[PDB]
Amino acid sequence: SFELPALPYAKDALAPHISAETIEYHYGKHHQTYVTNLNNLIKGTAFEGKSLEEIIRSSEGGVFNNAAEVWNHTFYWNCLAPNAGGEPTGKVAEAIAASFGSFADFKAQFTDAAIKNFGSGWTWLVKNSDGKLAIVSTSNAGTPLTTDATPLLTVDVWEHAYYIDYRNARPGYLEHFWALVNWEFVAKNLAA
Amino acid sequence: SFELPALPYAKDALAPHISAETIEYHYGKHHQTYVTNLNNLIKGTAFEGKSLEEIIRSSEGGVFNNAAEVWNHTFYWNCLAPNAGGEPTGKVAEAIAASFGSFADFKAQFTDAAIKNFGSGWTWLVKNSDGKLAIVSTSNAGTPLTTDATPLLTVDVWEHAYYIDYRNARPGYLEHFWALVNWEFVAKNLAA
Ligand SMILES: [Fe+2]
Ligand SMILES: [Fe+2]
Ligand SMILES: [O]
Ligand SMILES: [O]
Repeated sequence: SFELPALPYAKDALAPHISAETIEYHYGKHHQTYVTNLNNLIKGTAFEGKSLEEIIRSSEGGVFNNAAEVWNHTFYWNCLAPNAGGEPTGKVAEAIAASFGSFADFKAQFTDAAIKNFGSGWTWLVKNSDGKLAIVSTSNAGTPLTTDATPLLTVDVWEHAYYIDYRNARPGYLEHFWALVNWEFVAKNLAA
Repeated sequence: SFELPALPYAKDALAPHISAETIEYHYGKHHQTYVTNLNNLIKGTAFEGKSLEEIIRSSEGGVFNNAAEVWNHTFYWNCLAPNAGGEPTGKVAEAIAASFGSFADFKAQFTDAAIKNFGSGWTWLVKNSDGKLAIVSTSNAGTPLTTDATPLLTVDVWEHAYYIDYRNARPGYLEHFWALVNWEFVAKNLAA
């Protein structure tokens, strides 16, 4: 069965940008529950033995929602880090400048997309199959994995991701997200 | 321009079932923001002169999302009250018993639907135009007003409705919702 991968840092490592309490609920309750529900829903089914990505690309309904959310959250935790944030360098910086005009342009576009992604969902930096970077949003458990675009960076805009720390101020959460971005992970994703 | 209608009670009236803090944010920030955003989108447009309902039934995208949420929240506050809850009497009791067998069955079914509603949204008791009652769930700003059916009761299951008080425990929030239901309002809705 699928297991909840260990958080890449201590539960308080993202403070004050994302609190230890947010981590305890978001990781320990929400993410854990998606793992448990996924395992239960796939027992005895043709989805047993399949990778998480394989399930995401071949499922609908509850199986999809849980599988995609498991993957999305693991991806999200890796997108964040202590002692990180700031501006990317190298190939990531160059690709962002080429695709959006500048890092500042990208940051504003990503922020705007995330803030205006209505309801629950995720906002993504992806590499489209044309080789160009783009910002796309998804609803609920939706993920670029069901397309031919490669996810590079994401922000969870489900209210549970930020409500403890920012209440209604999703834009405040976005401001603090930038202080946490793990560009090393983004660079790995782009290089792949 | 649209005004945020006054809350039917002070912000502590629903406590401890829904906290004063929740109401301060939910009414004073979320509901207010929907009003502000709606006004900004419709100013100087052909949506001026239209009632809230007329906008909801003739719009899409941002105009729709904001107009529907303004209406949904006003309806929600009217569905809740101090010194209420328990079970309906008279016409409402009769109608629910006729359509669901018993109030207890209705209560279980409504609760189940509300807990299963994935992501942000609303769960409703409606009266169809042939008089049948039904439980329906909607996503995000979705509302029975865009259908033929008449809303009788709703619960908001956006995480902002409960996260301060219940965190991830949406079922706890639902339990406490029942302690607040304003059956007088439900009766008005049914009698219209
Ligand atoms: Fe999440
Ligand atoms: Fe709400
Ligand atoms: O999420
Ligand atoms: O909401």
